[PDB]
Amino acid sequence: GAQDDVPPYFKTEPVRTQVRLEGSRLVLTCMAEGSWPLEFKWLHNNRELTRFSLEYRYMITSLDRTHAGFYRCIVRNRMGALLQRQTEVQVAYMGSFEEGEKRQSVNHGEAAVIRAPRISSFPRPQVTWFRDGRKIPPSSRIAITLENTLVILSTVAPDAGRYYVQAVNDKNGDNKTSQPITLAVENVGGPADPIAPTIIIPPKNTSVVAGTSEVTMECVANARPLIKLHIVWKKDGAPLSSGISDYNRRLTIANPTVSDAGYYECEAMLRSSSVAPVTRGAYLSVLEPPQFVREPERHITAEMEKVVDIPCRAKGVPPPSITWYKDAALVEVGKLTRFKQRSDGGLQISGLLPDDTGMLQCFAHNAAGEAQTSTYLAVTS
Ligand SMILES: *[C@@H]1O[C@H](CO[C@@H]2O[C@@H](C)[C@@H](O)[C@@H](O)[C@@H]2O)[C@@H](O[C@@H]2O[C@H](CO)[C@@H](O)[C@H](O)[C@H]2NC(C)=O)[C@H](O)[C@H]1NC(C)=O
Ligand SMILES: *[C@@H]1O[C@H](CO)[C@@H](O)[C@H](O)[C@H]1NC(C)=O
Repeated sequence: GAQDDVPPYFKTEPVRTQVRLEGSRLVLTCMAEGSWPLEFKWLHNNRELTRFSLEYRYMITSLDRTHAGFYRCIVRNRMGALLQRQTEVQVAYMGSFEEGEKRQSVNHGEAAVIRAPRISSFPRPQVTWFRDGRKIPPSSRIAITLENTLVILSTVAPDAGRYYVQAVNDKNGDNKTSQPITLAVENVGGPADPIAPTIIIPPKNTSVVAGTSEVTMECVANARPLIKLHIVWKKDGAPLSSGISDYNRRLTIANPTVSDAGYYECEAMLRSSSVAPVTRGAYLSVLEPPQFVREPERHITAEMEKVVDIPCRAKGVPPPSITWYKDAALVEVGKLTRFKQRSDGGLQISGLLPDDTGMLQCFAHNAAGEAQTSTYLAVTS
């Protein structure tokens, strides 16, 4: 036949996540190819936003937090339709510190744990601790946790005054200062007797998606005298001699994969001492986004009234769920329908009608991501 019948496809897929500034102009794109004319239609959180249009771009003139969320387009032409992989638009912003001043106490020789003041913001801001206008960096006796929690180890009388933070939003440059947390050190000035080692900030069960550059476990401990305090990290019972930083309070695993998943434990102990060591540990879980193992031929031809199977096999951690679309419409695979979904993921269509012709598209989804693959089904006479 004289006319072109190249079905729609995506030249490129959109980013999974993108942070954009409040009030900026946002231009989402459907980078689709296929025989002309191609029409485009947009979804926001799976609710229709626009009607089919020749325009492949969706433009938001000024972006606010209401317009955040998931976007995906549907593209069609004479052949059929495809559903795009969605992108999450995240609107950067920052408010102001609203909690107000706080008062906190700690006993001599114990550690003061001061959570950082909460501020509404995206992304999470860069937090710096201050006291008396001077920055408070990590040291032998001062820890700062992955959550910007200040931990003052083996507190003494001078460790008392007003502590506050500075928050900087690296996307919009905003710079705000919190209300102080006032710290009191009590029962000051006894004999500086030794205090047995305790773990104040224990390892957290941690998840990370493969492809992430780094994952960190954290363990903050207290003892008196601090100079004798020693932190040892263990994987599978054997001490780790690499990847440790930040006064032994951190363990870094570079480019983690499932091989690095398992139980990591932290042991706090005192050198030249008879005191018992204390151990706390957690599980590192590594997720893998869906990857196709088998994708269908881009074209499948089957005879009318016959049966056809369309393969779709994907791997992932956790094992991904599989969803079928016919021209961007969810396929209903309930009984009393000609459509059955295989255990290996494949879609089986029986009693083929000529209307079954068109794009069949398969999504593999899990918490770590989504992948899509498709084929043109032609039902011949
Ligand atoms: C941290 O999580 C574990 C369980 O996590 C799962 O099991 C691991 C073996 C590993 O497969 C991880 O990737 C999993 O996500 C919690 O362990 C449970 O602890 C309770 C008692 O507290 C016990 O009765 C259950 O049997 C445990 N469950 C399992 C599956 O082992 C552990 O408590 C978590 N630690 C936290 C939240 O601090
Ligand atoms: C935030 O503002 C204060 C006051 O102008 C300034 O001293 C500080 O350096 C700023 N922080 C950053 C990260 O720019």
